[PDB]
Amino acid sequence: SVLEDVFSGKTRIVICGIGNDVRGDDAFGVLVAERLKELVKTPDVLILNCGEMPESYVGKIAAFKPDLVVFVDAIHFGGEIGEFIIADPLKTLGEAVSTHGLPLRIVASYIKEQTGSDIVLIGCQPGSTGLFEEPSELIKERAERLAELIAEILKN
Repeated sequence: SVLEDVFSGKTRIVICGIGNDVRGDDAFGVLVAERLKELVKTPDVLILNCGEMPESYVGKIAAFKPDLVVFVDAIHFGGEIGEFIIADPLKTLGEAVSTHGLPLRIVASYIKEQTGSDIVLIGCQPGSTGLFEEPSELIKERAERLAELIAEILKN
């Protein structure tokens, strides 16, 4: 799978879940991170719940000496709800996108400069991001599915 390719050759891995667990389908990334914490025990892998502030974890990420850093987030990319995307968060997208807060590109560029790590973003298309909403059943299922796919790669 393309996922497997992402992880291939990479020994030390940091997986960073981004999201908000009370903002409907925006819970996606934190759901993934929390589920991975239950499924992955190896000393070569660090799982972080970054909430909405991955920039606050750059120190700890760099100190882990990663080969690969994987950000996991709900991403609006015009897909069907629940659809996955694998993207390069270092890439400059231009004016067609506007950036909420500190863009992930800046975070990822700093981490890669500091460590030499590859960086990847795995996104899932959300369908509803209302404040004080539970995630949809579909997004919960997609988070559980991605955590399983990643754990089966990592255990392996």
